[PDB]
Amino acid sequence: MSPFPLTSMDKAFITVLEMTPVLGTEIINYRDGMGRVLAQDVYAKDNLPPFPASVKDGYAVRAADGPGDRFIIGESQAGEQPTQTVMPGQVMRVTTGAPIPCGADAVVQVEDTELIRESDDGTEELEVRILVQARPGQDIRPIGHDIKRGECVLAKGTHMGPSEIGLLATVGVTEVEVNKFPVVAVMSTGNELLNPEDDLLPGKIRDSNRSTLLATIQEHGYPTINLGIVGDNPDDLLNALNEGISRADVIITSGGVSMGEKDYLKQVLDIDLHAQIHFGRVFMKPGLPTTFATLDIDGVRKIIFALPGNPVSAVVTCNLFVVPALRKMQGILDPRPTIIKARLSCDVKLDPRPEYHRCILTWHHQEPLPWAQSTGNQSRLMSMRSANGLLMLPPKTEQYVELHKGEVVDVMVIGRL
Amino acid sequence: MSPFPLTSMDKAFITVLEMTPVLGTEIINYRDGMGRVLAQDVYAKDNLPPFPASVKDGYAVRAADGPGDRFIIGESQAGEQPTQTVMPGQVMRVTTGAPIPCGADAVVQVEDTELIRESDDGTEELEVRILVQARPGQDIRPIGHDIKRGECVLAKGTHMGPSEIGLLATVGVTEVEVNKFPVVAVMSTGNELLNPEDDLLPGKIRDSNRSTLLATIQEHGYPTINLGIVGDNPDDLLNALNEGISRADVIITSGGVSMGEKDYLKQVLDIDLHAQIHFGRVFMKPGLPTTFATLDIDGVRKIIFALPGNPVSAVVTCNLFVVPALRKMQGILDPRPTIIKARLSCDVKLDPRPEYHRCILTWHHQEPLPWAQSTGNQSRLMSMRSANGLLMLPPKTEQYVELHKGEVVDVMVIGRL
Repeated sequence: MSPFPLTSMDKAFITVLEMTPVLGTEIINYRDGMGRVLAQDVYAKDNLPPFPASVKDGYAVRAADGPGDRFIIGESQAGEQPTQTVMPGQVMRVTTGAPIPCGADAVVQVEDTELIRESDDGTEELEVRILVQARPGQDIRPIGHDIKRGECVLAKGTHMGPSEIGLLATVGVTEVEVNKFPVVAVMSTGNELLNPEDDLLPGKIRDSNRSTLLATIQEHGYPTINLGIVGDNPDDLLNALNEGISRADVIITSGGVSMGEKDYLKQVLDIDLHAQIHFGRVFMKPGLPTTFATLDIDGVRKIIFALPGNPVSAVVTCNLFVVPALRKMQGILDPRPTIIKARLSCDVKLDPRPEYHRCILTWHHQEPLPWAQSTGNQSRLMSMRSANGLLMLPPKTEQYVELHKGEVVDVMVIGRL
Repeated sequence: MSPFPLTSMDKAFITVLEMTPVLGTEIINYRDGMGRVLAQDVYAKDNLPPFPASVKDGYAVRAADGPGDRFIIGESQAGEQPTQTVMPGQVMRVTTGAPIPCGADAVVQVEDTELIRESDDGTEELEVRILVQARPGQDIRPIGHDIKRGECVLAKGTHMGPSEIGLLATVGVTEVEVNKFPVVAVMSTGNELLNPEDDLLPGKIRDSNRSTLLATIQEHGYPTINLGIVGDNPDDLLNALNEGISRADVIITSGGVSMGEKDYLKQVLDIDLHAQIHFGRVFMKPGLPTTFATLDIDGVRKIIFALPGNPVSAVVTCNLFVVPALRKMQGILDPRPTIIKARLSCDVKLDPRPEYHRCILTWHHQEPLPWAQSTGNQSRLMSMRSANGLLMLPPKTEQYVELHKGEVVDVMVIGRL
């Protein structure tokens, strides 16, 4: 209760995912579907193609006519239903995607033909030599070849990207049920903090955590609310938390959670807000004082992350705990982060705690594993790259105390790549 | 000119990057910086910390006093400049981040002390035993330890993520010069096309390419304009292109670029728009009829991608050619896509052309390389995942005609992971 027990990193992570709710559903326009999870199955109400369609530029023929010289009776062009029937000894010009006319049963691509006659002005083809024996149905997509009416084309639980949006467009299902996205409120606490826009005053520094955290959350596509800087005292913290609860599904605070003139926050969460603190310390480096609470009001579960004030600790813990919770809330069935294998670019000393650090992942020519280079430790160009990984290093053992350059380690992906 | 020469995939890609311009600059608020590239160096105008700051909860001491019993004359708390001077035999309580008072030269963490006396109500500490010999300056961050006034903290060319936004906040540089993002207009052409919202009519299908392409571009954070469906005829195409040129930096069309009742588009680009077509066919699968043009109007270079109408071809070529061009336009110095190594989940037949296909990348327990599974080829859960990779398979040779399950191949990353 104070000091809260040290919670293992594995227990803390499982606890967050177990206790975090899945948000309810809403209907959206399909164009707004990026990153959403479907909460319904989606069915085709038409065939694709809905008419027999040519695969090629060429001619719709009767296969039974075989090769030979044919009169061209017209053309079938994309977008128009032909009105003519192809009779023996005749063909119709077709383009890719055009409907196959009545009377024809195959398409012969233009490369397997030679033109015999055209109009005097050259605009219309009149007679063509078909050089091959068409196979029945060749170069035609029959009705429903790609999608059948009544086919389920997307399952509930699908996490949508551009191709899924395109598939919704294809089948004309322009309104879909999806899980809501979490609204995430972020505040900072500490009497030393000024806004980024402020000149410094004695004893003060600028608040960076709000900005870093909001940007991290925005990067993942979730709506955010900036609740500003809150004074480190019980009344102001309670008011800010109540605003967060009212306005958002998730409240993130940073600061006020180490031991000292600080645990107003853990105290306010418990005694004033009546929230359930599930852990208040985690055996990790950085991130020791990380706190996770839930609050149930009238059948709704709010989640509260009280992150360390240290700016590095705040951003590491946001990636380890907050992002997976948000993924679960927005309906992603397996909300775990992507963890990949990479080679260390430098030796690193291990701690009794599992340790985490921002890094850059780079592939080197034809080498199969990427290299991971911890940020902050210098070339010019590499010192400029934005972090796309979080090194996840194991606790030291009486055996292994140090990992060396080249050795394969776990890296959580936190940026593109 | 028609048929345009087959351009190699390598030549086509280099051509796009060589001919694509870098957009000009603008000043933005730092909160809007995600994914932007800085067009200025950024300097600190203050020190961090700007005062000597305690690293620990404990006491500010005189090291020369050594261990022993000390009167506590007050407390230094985060955010307030202390007014008292610590004299021999005295200490001041400090919290993490608090300023070190005059007269003290070290901090002793609370764990290396024992309290002797406190006020009758327990609220104020009065006397403490210092159990250790402090080293001079111990557990103090001196002025400028982390950032010095006048230090360049971010270089021009930096592609910003959340930590860079936080660093801007730290140093109070809330307005920054960055490259503009490209505005990308997308249209579809073809007489067979209906809008997603439409019921089918004879001879028609719904347009999916606009949706897929717009979503792909939006995923990368660039503003878009939907120019709708354009009839496959010279006048309407010219008008739509002119609108695109007026409204956007990049125009993407799909359809009207194969050979037949189609190359109104390549013809309109050349004769009516007076654009320079750099290639009109690419030796690739899919994507043969992919066309890239530039148009210089009054010192401004517009870029035009005329992508194939086939919906699969359109999305593959968007990822190979369009996204890297957009990355260059928004100022990214090395706009190449991230290509990783992965193991094939299935045998695949090679083509005389290099071939590309959407896939899913998955890591398997402790195996170092991810597995790549081509989409569309079926488990239930895997058939549901959204594509995060594009398989990049080599042309066949008289030697190698087939690649087998397990073999290591190139995959372009196109989704998170």
